[PDB]
Amino acid sequence: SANCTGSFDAISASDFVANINPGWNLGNSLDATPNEDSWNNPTVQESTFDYVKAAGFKSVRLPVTWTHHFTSESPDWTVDPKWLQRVSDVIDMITSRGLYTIVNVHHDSWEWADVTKSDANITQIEQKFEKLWYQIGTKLACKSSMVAFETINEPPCNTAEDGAKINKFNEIFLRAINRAGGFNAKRVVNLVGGGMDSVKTSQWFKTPANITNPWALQFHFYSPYDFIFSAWGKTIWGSDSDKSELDSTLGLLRGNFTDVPIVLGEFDASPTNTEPAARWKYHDYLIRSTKKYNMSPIIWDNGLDHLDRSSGIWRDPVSIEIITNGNETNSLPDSTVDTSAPSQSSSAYIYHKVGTEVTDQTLPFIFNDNTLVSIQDSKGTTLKADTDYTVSGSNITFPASFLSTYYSETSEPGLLPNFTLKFSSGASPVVQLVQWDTPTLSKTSAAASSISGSDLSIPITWKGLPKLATVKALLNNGTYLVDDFTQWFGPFGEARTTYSNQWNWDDKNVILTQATVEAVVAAGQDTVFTFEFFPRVDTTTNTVNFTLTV
Ligand SMILES: *[C@@H]1O[C@H](CO)[C@@H](O[C@@H]2O[C@H](CO)[C@@H](O[C@@H]3O[C@H](CO[C@H]4O[C@H](CO[C@H]5O[C@H](CO)[C@@H](O)[C@H](O)[C@@H]5O)[C@@H](O)[C@H](O[C@H]5O[C@H](CO)[C@@H](O)[C@H](O)[C@@H]5O)[C@@H]4O)[C@@H](O)[C@H](O[C@H]4O[C@H](CO[C@H]5O[C@H](CO)[C@@H](O)[C@H](O)[C@@H]5O)[C@@H](O)[C@H](O)[C@@H]4O[C@H]4O[C@H](CO)[C@@H](O)[C@H](O)[C@@H]4O[C@H]4O[C@H](CO)[C@@H](O)[C@H](O)[C@@H]4O)[C@@H]3O)[C@H](O)[C@H]2NC(C)=O)[C@H](O)[C@H]1NC(C)=O
Ligand SMILES: *[C@@H]1O[C@H](CO)[C@@H](O[C@@H]2O[C@H](CO)[C@@H](O[C@@H]3O[C@H](CO[C@H]4O[C@H](CO)[C@@H](O)[C@H](O)[C@@H]4O)[C@@H](O)[C@H](O[C@H]4O[C@H](CO)[C@@H](O)[C@H](O)[C@@H]4O[C@H]4O[C@H](CO)[C@@H](O)[C@H](O)[C@@H]4O[C@H]4O[C@H](CO)[C@@H](O)[C@H](O)[C@@H]4O)[C@@H]3O)[C@H](O)[C@H]2NC(C)=O)[C@H](O)[C@H]1NC(C)=O
Ligand SMILES: OC[C@H]1O[C@@H](O[C@H]2[C@@H](OC[C@H]3O[C@@H](O[C@H]4[C@H](O)[C@@H](O)[C@H](O)O[C@@H]4CO)[C@H](O)[C@@H](O)[C@@H]3O[C@@H]3O[C@H](CO[C@H]4OC[C@@H](O)[C@H](O)[C@H]4O)[C@@H](O[C@@H]4O[C@H](CO[C@H]5OC[C@@H](O)[C@H](O)[C@H]5O)[C@@H](O)[C@H](O)[C@H]4O)[C@H](O)[C@H]3O)OC[C@@H](O)[C@@H]2O)[C@H](O)[C@@H](O)[C@H]1O
Ligand SMILES: *[C@@H]1O[C@H](CO)[C@@H](O[C@@H]2O[C@H](CO)[C@@H](O[C@@H]3O[C@H](CO)[C@@H](O)[C@H](O)[C@@H]3O)[C@H](O)[C@H]2NC(C)=O)[C@H](O)[C@H]1NC(C)=O
Ligand SMILES: *[C@@H]1O[C@H](CO)[C@@H](O)[C@H](O)[C@H]1NC(C)=O
Ligand SMILES: *[C@@H]1O[C@H](CO)[C@@H](O)[C@H](O)[C@H]1NC(C)=O
Ligand SMILES: *[C@@H]1O[C@H](CO)[C@@H](O)[C@H](O)[C@H]1NC(C)=O
Ligand SMILES: *[C@@H]1O[C@H](CO)[C@@H](O)[C@H](O)[C@H]1NC(C)=O
Ligand SMILES: OC[C@H]1O[C@@H](O)[C@H](O)[C@@H](O)[C@@H]1O
Ligand SMILES: *[C@H]1O[C@H](CO)[C@@H](O)[C@H](O)[C@@H]1O
Ligand SMILES: [Mg+2]
Repeated sequence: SANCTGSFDAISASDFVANINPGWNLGNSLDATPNEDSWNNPTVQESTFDYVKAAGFKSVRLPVTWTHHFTSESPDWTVDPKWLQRVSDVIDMITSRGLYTIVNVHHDSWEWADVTKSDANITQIEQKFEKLWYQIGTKLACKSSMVAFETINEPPCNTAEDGAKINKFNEIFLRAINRAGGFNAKRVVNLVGGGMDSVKTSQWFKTPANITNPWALQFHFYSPYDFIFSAWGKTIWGSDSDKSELDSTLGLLRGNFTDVPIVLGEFDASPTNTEPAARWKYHDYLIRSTKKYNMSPIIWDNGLDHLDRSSGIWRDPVSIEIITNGNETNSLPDSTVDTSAPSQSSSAYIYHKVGTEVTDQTLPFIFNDNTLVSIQDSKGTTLKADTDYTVSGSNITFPASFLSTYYSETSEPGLLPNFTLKFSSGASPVVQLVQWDTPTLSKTSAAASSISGSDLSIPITWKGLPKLATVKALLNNGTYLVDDFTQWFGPFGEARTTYSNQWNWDDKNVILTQATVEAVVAAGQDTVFTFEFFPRVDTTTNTVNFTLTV
């Protein structure tokens, strides 16, 4: 149908997948609802993609939510021509800077295309979905080979019967875009399995019979759930069994798709909620695994996770170096990975409590055969080797005389300068000086029936790192408020609750969600909430209690 005037440099799906490594998501933008500035990001501007290219990414994934841009319903399901034009212009912002693109159908997946809901009209879902990709395929028919199409984001899928419906999603998609013509018959596509989960995909994905597009599989990876989602008090990552769990997940997917190009379309241990040493060990090992199993990774970034689009600053430059220079071996700060350990340490920090003396701090590092070249603080000062710090094996020691030029027994708590360590190769990790103390809350108790309706914001005086580590929740009689099974999760996991589901924080508050409050009212029992902070030196010192009464 569509007729393109120029030429099209055909590329195989293997080469496309090889050429996009690594990618970066334009998250919470064209996927935001109803408009691209409806969530946390402003209107997309082109300089964003300059920062992305400058950082070493070779591609951008471009999630688009179409739900709120239809100007007619059945049977045409016309998409707003201004929206199609906005998607097309932003793709042109990406490609014109030499970056590959992958554009999809995003939150439509659960907003209207959910086949697991008991009332879903599968006929209407299939018809609207065909019409949608016919229109996107028409608008984007003449894009270069650097533009690929992804079926649909994480489609909900619980059973084999649902898995057959996700396969049909891939088939309806291929038929629509080939019918739209232009260059689409030779365009690289990304096909999807249930939830974009490695296991559901392995179980139920079937290659569309007689497919003729060059095609790659895409999945998403947010495992392990406890670390990545900050659930049940998990604040560490890197044991031998954590590594084997991760390598097993990627290898069993590759094992089911031996000769198929595989895109890892989203992953992120976000700097917002995860501990940095565990975060950098996780990203390092994930990148190592994607190279082992020949997968191209694309990091998720919602605008607040990594790149600050208004300044070009990446909030976590160590992860970006790890993801963008995959042929280099990284020296990393060590950290506690033992879930039975009664104390948690991290070499991404130099911690010092208010009211304690200044002492030498030895930080164990994983050198990985790199040597340390230099250390420079965030004011520009290069540290004097063998005076401001000394190296012994994997240890880096900072003498008390040097550390006391940054803090004292009585200095104010908060974030101090950090140290950037330059090694022979690989990422340059960051050690963060934190002067900490036990935080205080404006309220120590409250009646459940007086704070109700909404989330409970409790104003807090942060003393050190302005981040919450987890929240313990115990009923008065000793029963856990939620999730019994955390009794098997060690001193720092027993009775702990989950980020966003149960607890949250902001600049001025710690937060207990409305569902946490309603869970106390239902239990009918006073519940003690122990807010816990970094360093997790033990289970009690660096914590503060709030009691919800009944
Ligand atoms: C936020 O709020 C929370 C909740 O309110 C606060 O946590 C609470 O902190 C307090 C204070 O620290 C804890 O009290 C201590 O608890 C000890 C018993 O704990 C164990 O049992 C309880 C009770 O279980 C009942 O309920 C459960 C429900 O399921 C049932 O299963 C069970 O059958 C019972 O019915 C459990 O709740 C508790 O579990 C917690 O901890 C475990 C880990 O251990 C976790 O896994 C759980 O999730 C849970 O968190 C646990 O199993 C008890 O030993 C202890 O009594 C001693 O200490 C008192 C205080 O001593 C300090 O202060 C003194 C100054 O006055 C100093 O002298 C002292 O050295 C110390 O600094 C003493 O007053 C008391 O006499 C006891 O002293 C004895 O032991 C000391 C230590 O060994 C010695 O120094 C003493 O000399 C003395 O030893 C002598 O006597 C003993 C006994 O006779 C002999 O054994 C010994 O040989 C010797 O002769 C104290 O009561 C409380 O447990 C805890 N609650 C919870 C739910 O966590 C939290 O602090 C707060 N945080 C903040 C920051 O504000
Ligand atoms: C080691 O230590 C050093 C300390 O020396 C650490 O360096 C600091 O790192 C910070 C985090 O990376 C960084 O903070 C950012 O600064 C930006 C401003 O930078 C420029 O100005 C300052 C002077 O003020 C200069 O110093 C600096 O060099 C630059 O010139 C801000 O742009 C950033 O704010 C955004 O992020 C924070 C969270 O990180 C948000 O709270 C904040 O609201 C901003 O995010 C909004 O805006 C973006 C759009 O850009 C949206 O995508 C996002 O959703 C948010 O949107 C809301 O708000 C907008 C309004 O803007 C609205 O449109 C929208 O609807 C939403 O409501 C950020 O604050 C420090 O500058 C940096 N300091 C220095 C000296 O370098 C370093 O991290 C340490 N390293 C490690 C590894 O620990
Ligand atoms: O990590 C994938 C991997 O997980 C294995 O399962 C292990 C993992 O379980 C996570 C789930 O735990 C449930 O709690 C269970 C617990 O697992 C049991 O141990 C215990 O006995 O019972 C507990 C409860 O009875 C939690 O209830 C679940 O919430 C959790 O799954 C995660 O759910 C969140 C949020 O889900 C919401 O919607 C549905 C509903 O279930 C839930 O209540 C709601 O809050 C998901 O967040 C979404 O994440 C996507 C991105 O993730 C996508 O990308 C890659 C795929 O792997 C994902 O499947 C896919 O969803 C994001 O875009 C959305 O915005 C978020 O809403 C998480 O994705 C879910 O992981 O941890 C502990 C262990 O016990 C389990 O064995 C599983 O077996 C593997 O096959 C593999 O899938
Ligand atoms: C292709 O992918 C499938 C789906 O992931 C892989 O099959 C799965 O293999 C794992 C590990 O071999 C099985 O888990 C094990 O199961 C038993 C009880 O279920 C337990 O003793 C073990 O601790 C472990 O959890 C899993 O059940 C199995 N699933 C299915 C449907 O067979 C398969 O291995 C992959 N194929 C290749 C060639 O990589
Ligand atoms: C389901 O969708 C089809 C196609 O739009 C329509 O003909 C049918 O009436 C719908 N079913 C119901 C119960 O609304
Ligand atoms: C695929 O192509 C063959 C022709 O070689 C055709 O006979 C067959 O029906 C097609 N498969 C399906 C599942 O329609
Ligand atoms: C490294 O530090 C630990 C803890 O201080 C110490 O026990 C160990 O002997 C040190 N190792 C070397 C090689 O200096
Ligand atoms: C504690 O109270 C809860 C809620 O009131 C109840 O379900 C549970 O059985 C009680 N357990 C004990 C040990 O008292
Ligand atoms: O926090 C930024 C945004 O995140 C999204 O995941 C939520 O759905 C939005 O409601 C929220 O504004
Ligand atoms: C954190 O934990 C480790 C041991 O796990 C210590 O070496 C460190 O000093 C801190 O207590
Ligand atoms: Mg998402």
